[PDB]
Amino acid sequence: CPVSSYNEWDPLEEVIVGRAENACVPPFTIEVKANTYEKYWPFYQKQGGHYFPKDHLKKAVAEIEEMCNILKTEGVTVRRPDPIDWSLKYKTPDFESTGLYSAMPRDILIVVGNEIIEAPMAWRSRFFEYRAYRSIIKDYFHRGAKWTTAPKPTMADELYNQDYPIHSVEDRHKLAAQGKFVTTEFEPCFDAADFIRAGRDIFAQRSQVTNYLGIEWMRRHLAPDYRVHIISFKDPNPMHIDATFNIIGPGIVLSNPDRPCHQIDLFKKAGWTIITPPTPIIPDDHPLWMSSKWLSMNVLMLDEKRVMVDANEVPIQKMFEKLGITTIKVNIRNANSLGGGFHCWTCDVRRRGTLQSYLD
Amino acid sequence: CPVSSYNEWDPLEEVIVGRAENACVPPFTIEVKANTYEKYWPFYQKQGGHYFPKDHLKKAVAEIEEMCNILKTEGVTVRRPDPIDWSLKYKTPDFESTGLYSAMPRDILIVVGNEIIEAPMAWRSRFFEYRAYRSIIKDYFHRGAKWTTAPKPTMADELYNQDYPIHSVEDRHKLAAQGKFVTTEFEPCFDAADFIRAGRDIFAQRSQVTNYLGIEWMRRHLAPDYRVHIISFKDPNPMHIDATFNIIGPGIVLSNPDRPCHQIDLFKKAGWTIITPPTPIIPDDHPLWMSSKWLSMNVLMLDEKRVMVDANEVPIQKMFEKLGITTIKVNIRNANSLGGGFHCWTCDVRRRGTLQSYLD
Ligand SMILES: NCCC[C@H](N)C(=O)O
Ligand SMILES: NCCC[C@H](N)C(=O)O
Repeated sequence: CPVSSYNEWDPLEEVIVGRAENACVPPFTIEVKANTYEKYWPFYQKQGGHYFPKDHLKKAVAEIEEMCNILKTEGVTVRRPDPIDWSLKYKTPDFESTGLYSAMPRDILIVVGNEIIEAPMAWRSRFFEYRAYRSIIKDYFHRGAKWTTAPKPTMADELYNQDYPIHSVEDRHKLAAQGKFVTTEFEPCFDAADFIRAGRDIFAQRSQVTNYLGIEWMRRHLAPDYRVHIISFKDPNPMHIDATFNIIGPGIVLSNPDRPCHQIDLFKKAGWTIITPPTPIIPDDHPLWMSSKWLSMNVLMLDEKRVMVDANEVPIQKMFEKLGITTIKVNIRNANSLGGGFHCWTCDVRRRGTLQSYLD
Repeated sequence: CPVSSYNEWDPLEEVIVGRAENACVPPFTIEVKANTYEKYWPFYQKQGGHYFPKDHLKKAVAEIEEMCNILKTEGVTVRRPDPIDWSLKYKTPDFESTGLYSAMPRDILIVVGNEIIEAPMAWRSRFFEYRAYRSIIKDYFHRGAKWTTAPKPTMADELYNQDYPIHSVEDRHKLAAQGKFVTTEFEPCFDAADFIRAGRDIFAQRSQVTNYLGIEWMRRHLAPDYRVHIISFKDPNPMHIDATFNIIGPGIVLSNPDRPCHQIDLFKKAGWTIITPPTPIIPDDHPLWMSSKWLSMNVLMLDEKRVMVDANEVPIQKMFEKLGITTIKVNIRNANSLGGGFHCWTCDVRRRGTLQSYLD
């Protein structure tokens, strides 16, 4: 029973850590543009289809190897996806594209109990991302784990709102209020990272890459054992929930101050502790091609009292320290450029613990 | 609850009927050759990648339209997959290929209860076959049905036994005895048609296209409600179980005389009636590019006492008649060339009845 994880904090025993090797800038299509800050449009317009700066990828490779060494020191078993050239151009009857990377296991795999679920994805450059993880998954399957792949979309034009006000407009907030984004409700789609686990309750967010059909598929597939709840936040470009509402312990959650939750009272009434982390201190001159500066709260909990946190983000380190949580500081400044922090770069396969309810 | 079918005989209410339109001869790769009679090798060697003879496809289209008219007359609701050009060449990071058709819903979709399952397939030319059925499936999903897609294989060389004694050898029987075929155990794969339902018990056959990993995935995915049993027969080229062991009623099964079951005693001890149909009378000059002459026993039961059977196969018609089963004769002689009879050309979506056990 190699696979067994019901939440984000029980004592970690096995984890899959991503790879930065051969990452490629995704073609600048509608869904990618919806996620990109105006500042990087030229980079994407010129680099689409080529490898991310190799000098930079080399630094990220180094940081993640060290992170892996630390995990092993901390008693965690580490597995890595297979190396793959993401520049290969593929063609389905609906579209053609080059790949992205297998840097973020959290984006595609989610473990609910003894079951590993491969998300369908919503980006065309991530259609074949599951190929890097099949060697690991088949091993767990041979060893008794359940394996599920949610329905893979066609990703035909109908899935994308071709006339989304990407170009800048902020009334994206308005559509966002209407539960309307760059992805339509044409067919199910989602990134596993829009779901965050708390035992019998999983919280999901309708985002640029996760539609209501995708959430309904998960809800229906996991009921009656698990309840999937939908929550929303003040965010004009949501993609993944772990740099917005990161659950760090039974009844403790880190809530991004810039992205308040519309349903925060559900949690206050449950007697949950909502901690708002201090601001990130990452330099504005450092490239973050795929995300915001909020990767600082994208921590990974080794256990309730041990958190893997960025070495450079001292303010948040002190925050955990005043709470009695031992900080294990690792530097992943360059890996951050690919789009994620510790929680994004990993997928907890096995955590010592049982299925419980924390919402009462 | 549009979807609800636990077996092959309860009163039929809704069915998906395949399309012959734009069917293409599949590229002559190892797995295709393993299924092709020496007699048609030249046809495949010359026609690979092109449409099957259009004059012939036109006759099949006619026969299936009539079959659909009859089903509507018999009170059955008919749904059809979307028309698609199967000649489009696609490319995954593992291989490149042209498609086949969406003529056989039974090959790719199987209904277990309120859940529709899309098989992964094992042939490269059938990788994207699910695209023709997504419009129908999403409708059922919106209407409350469960939807599952088994893990889609990579279909890389490792899945095929490159040195299979296809060329003719018959010791295929020997490997067949060893549970060894053209598909390895590299990753899960299967055609839904290798499974045949009897309520709480589903029987599966390890075949050229269905491996043990594929069967184990199904067994594990459906337990504990359903028990998936593996059975074998004397067959040097198994692909699909419905022209070998077609279950026609609670405890009644048609067993192909040329393909005896190694576990027939399991059924005799259960008090099941094993009927061996008389030989097919289809002319040897008629082309059957994808199967044997045994399509005659590939009947579809409208209910326990009503069977849709081929108009030309009088011997088997008399057989059902002596058993008190009303024969609804339809001619599908040209549709047979594509590879299947009534059971292959349909997928029972809803049958009036409940989940029961028939093995005691
Ligand atoms: N993998 C998590 C990324 C979180 C979010 N897209 C952000 O920019 O904060
Ligand atoms: N779709 C059922 C085909 C059955 C088998 N391959 C045969 O040739 O009899």
